[PDB]
Amino acid sequence: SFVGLRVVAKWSSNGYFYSGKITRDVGAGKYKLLFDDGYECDVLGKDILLCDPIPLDTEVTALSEDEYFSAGVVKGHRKESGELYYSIEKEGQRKWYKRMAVILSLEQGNRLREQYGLGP
Ligand SMILES: CCN1CCN(C(=O)c2ccc(Cn3nc(C)cc3C)cc2)CC1
Repeated sequence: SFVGLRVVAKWSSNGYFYSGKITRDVGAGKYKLLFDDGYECDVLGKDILLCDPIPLDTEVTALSEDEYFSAGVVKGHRKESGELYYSIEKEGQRKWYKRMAVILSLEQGNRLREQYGLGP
């Protein structure tokens, strides 16, 4: 019933949460995730945020094309040809970022667990 849903889920290697989809309930409190960057991983429910999109006014981390990142705040959403863009405000200035360029630090993801988390 969670299969096919979009999530933002913790990748254990760096502790950031990345965009992906639940592809399977694999039991033992874990789901098979397909991350948008092509990584298939089994992830604990407690590490999966069922938010699609990440809400307005959330503090997030956004990547540029050259892999530079910094914190910002979600100030908008836009759908184009089935794809989602986020308007992220950094130092008072906004740019549009594709879904998979918006990630959460461990602290930023932790903040959404109570409302959007799976498992416990
Ligand atoms: C979801 C799976 N996918 C898998 C591919 N990814 C990476 O190989 C990856 C690993 C480390 C970094 C560097 N970084 N960036 C931040 C921020 C924090 C840290 C330590 C960057 C990228 C990204 C994640």
